[PDB]
Amino acid sequence: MIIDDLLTKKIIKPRPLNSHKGTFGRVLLIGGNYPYGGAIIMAALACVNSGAGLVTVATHKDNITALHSHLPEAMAFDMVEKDRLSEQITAADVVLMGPGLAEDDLAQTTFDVVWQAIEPKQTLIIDGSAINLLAKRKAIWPTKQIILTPHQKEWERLSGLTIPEQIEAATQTALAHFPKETILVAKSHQTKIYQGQKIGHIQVGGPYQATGGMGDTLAGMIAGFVAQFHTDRFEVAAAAVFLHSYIADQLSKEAYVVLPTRISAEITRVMKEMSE
Amino acid sequence: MIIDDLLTKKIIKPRPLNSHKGTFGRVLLIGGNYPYGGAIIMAALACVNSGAGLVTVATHKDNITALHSHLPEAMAFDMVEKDRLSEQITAADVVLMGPGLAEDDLAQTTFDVVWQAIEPKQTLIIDGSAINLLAKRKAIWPTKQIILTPHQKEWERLSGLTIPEQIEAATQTALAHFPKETILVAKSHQTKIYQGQKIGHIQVGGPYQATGGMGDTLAGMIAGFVAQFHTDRFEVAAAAVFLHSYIADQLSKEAYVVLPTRISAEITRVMKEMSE
Amino acid sequence: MIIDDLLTKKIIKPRPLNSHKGTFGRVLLIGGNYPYGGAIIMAALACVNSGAGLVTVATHKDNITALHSHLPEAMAFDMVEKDRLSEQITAADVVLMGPGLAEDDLAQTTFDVVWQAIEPKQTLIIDGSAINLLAKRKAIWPTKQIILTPHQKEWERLSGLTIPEQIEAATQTALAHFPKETILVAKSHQTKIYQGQKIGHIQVGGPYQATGGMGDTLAGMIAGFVAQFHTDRFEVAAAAVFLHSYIADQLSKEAYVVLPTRISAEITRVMKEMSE
Amino acid sequence: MIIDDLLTKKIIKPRPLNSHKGTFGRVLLIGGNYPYGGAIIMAALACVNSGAGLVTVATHKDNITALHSHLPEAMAFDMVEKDRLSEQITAADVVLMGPGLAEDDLAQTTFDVVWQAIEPKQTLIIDGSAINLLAKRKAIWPTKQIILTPHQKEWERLSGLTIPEQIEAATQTALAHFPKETILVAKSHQTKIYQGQKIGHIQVGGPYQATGGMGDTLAGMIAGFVAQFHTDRFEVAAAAVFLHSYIADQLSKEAYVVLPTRISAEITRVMKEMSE
Ligand SMILES: [K+]
Ligand SMILES: [K+]
Ligand SMILES: [K+]
Ligand SMILES: [K+]
Repeated sequence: MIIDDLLTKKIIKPRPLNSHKGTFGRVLLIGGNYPYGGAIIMAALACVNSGAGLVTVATHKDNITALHSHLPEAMAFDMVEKDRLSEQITAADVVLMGPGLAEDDLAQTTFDVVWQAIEPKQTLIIDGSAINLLAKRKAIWPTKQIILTPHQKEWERLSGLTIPEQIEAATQTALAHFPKETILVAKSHQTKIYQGQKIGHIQVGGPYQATGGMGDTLAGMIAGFVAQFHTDRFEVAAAAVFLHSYIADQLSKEAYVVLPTRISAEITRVMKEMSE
Repeated sequence: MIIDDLLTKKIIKPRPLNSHKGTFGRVLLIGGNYPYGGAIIMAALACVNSGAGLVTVATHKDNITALHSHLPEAMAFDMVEKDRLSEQITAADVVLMGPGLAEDDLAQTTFDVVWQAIEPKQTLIIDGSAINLLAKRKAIWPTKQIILTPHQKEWERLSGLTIPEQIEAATQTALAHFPKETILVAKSHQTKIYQGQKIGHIQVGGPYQATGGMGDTLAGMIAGFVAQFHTDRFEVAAAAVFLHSYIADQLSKEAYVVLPTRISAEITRVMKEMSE
Repeated sequence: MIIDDLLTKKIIKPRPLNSHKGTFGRVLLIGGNYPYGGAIIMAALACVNSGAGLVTVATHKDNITALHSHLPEAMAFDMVEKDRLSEQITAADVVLMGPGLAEDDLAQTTFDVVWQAIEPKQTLIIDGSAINLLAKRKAIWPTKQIILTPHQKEWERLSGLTIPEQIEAATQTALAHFPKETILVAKSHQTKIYQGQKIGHIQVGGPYQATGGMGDTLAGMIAGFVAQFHTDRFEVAAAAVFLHSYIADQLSKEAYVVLPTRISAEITRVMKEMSE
Repeated sequence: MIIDDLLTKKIIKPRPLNSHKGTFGRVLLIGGNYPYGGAIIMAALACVNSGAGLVTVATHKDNITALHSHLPEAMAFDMVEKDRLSEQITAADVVLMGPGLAEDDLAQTTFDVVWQAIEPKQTLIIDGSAINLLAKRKAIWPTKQIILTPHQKEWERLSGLTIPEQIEAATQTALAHFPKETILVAKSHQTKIYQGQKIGHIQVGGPYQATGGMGDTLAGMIAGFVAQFHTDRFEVAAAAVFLHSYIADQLSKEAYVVLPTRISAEITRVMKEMSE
């Protein structure tokens, strides 16, 4: 099936007048480990602009200033602070780990803190280098509400499929190995969304998106969507994926390359349009 | 009674041609203690944009750079610098303490410095976590010109009323326990302004405001209003509260969520309109 | 005499096609000493936007990041670096010392470095707290091309005149004590420009300018003007002073307060208009 | 021959729909050594905005925050980190070394790391102070795809020609001393592009460009062009040079000075127009 605007218009519902906060969810982002700070800033920017009720960032000490230059709306702390990181996991509804996390000792220590602190009611998004980190180890998943957002090569690491042999049928079968509800966002030329026996295709998107930080922005948007829209999780993530490229398509008419932060700036205006 | 634009148009008076500075007041903001830096940046942004003559921020050493990235208009120093903090209290007309202050040892040391340095002619706004700090201790108030801006839960801590039993009559009676002139801004779904036997209701506002940092922006605006408008303090704070949501209402027509910093950017253009 | 647009249109000449750089001058700014960093950032912003060929800032180590967040166009270094500060003085055509300099030991050490390194062909602008620093000491001036930009109170310190007795005749007579070519910019409600027996009045300006950082922006603009326009120095500084308030007047139609950084952003568009 | 829009329209081709990333190249920038941080930020800004697929910056530790304030899209690390700098050279298609590099011990250590790590398939741009660094030493070039972007004075250092005797014929003959494919961009009043027996002249450009950071922006643009357009390297660099001044010409109609960062902001909109 094809993910289009009508699906996205189905998900992006006008906000209930009464319910204020909580309803719109709390996300914790974990990443931007040296030297990949910008990645967590771009996911943060996307997440806030998508309408997450509260956004909290666990990042490198020396990257907090730059984050706040862009986004004072998001609390940020040193990810090495083990007890605060723990407290913040329990306060979060959605945990996005991976953008700019890297693979050093601090990343593995952190991965393992998060992995032991995740609760069953929480949504866990595993992005970028955290896919490699998930691959090195294994048996019980701390939640069933798992979203994977790997690159062509990172998904290879997790599933054992080379880029030529990452055909729909092969990716689909490698998924039946993770919990049934697991959503996979196969970031690619044409990104596809997998869950169980469902495959979603986006027709929107173009070469103006082939620029550094595009995936981080996508990760942030998916996190913001799942935080506030509690209906079918596959369609919610699918909508996030559609809108990301749909905005890029709009910005392309007047831009040779569409920059990740330029897409983030446009998010609410377009979500507003999508809500009618 | 209902706080509307006509009241706000009554407060926001065209500026006297002669009187330059001083008239528009000096505010000291104290907060943005690690890791809640963004909060003091958002209150600062609101305070300057509301037209405070001079804005000074006592904040965490490592948060000054980020503040100045947004706002070189505001002097900022390390709140641990006891003698400078003291000097700055005596130079201020309005002291806004609390947004991002936190509750650690540095926050309590600071609370107590401010509390002993406040003078009777000064307006004191106690926000966020400083409400909890005020709650732990008590007998003489250093000023009668007190404004409280607590969340549903923080006001519980101060008054002993649960969120179900924070009914108008109960909040009103719990106020008769603080000095007669004390203004309470009950930040809520529908924020209400209390002083003595007066209750102000705003009809403006919506769910697009249910995003992190919204209260900090409100605290900054109230501080900027009270700094420059010296008529009835209840109506001045009420106007600040109205305009905050009124701007959010305007920005909502083209935004699914209205971000705290987006509201700040619009303040003077709208105050200009309000002044006619 | 009155400083108006016709004078400003006389100074702001269309740029010669051939002459590229050098012609437009090199300014060194010295200030933004802790905790007054924003001041040097606002003077820097004004100076670059006014069209200075090259702008260099000697500032506090911990303030360079914030400066570059606003203005990567300007080189910045630690003012404690004595040998680099010296080298940079000799490379500069115009030295603006004072905005946010403060009065501590580092400020006095620096004042005295600059004072001994100034050359006769250089223009020296002494601003803010550097007026107090000039007041404490005295006999030979390192240049005759001196511009003073003090506040009502700072000029008192230098001349011995109280704010009531800073009447035109008294200020004029206190100037005949500094070298003949010295220009005084008496920043006030209505700023006036003094040199010898000349007094310039600006009619433009309003109460929307009574906000923190307004003087720093003026200091930066004067520095940028004198760097590139080598005709009569009194009229050049006068034009800078006029345009500062003229821009504020334009921005006031849609702004209750006009912020110093908002004026800086508009400078070249308006200078372009002034050049015809 | 004259470099105009028709040449630039020939180079800036609409992006292939399929090919996503890699095609658009990876650039490593090395510079922004203390205190010339802004220079690498301005080259970075230009490089990303020109459409480089991935941009990585090797810069001073204390300059990474400021870079990310402007550009979270670009990874940045401490250039003193020898093993990471090495790894990043091998991952890059284009290496731009020099803007703000300075000439101290750290710059020479770095120059020599890069010089030994460059591979034959890589394009190497030597800018600003790195021209002086290239001049001090000499015999085998690590690549034939060399672009030199020196100032009037830096090219003197390399070739032994004074500014009066840097006549077309003299510059042309001094080039026959570097590998045959070497491109020289003679940044000047009227910048000219040299390769072999070819000389390109731009007619666009004006005095509004005579402002600090203009060359850094040019260096960044050339880097972004060569990263994505793999046809004739002389024409590709020529186009980059044309567009830089062409944009400045457009911005000049409403700007007395055209600032380097203002040009960068406009790049994709204009490249989009150039692609038709
Ligand atoms: K809808
Ligand atoms: K009015
Ligand atoms: K003119
Ligand atoms: K074309």
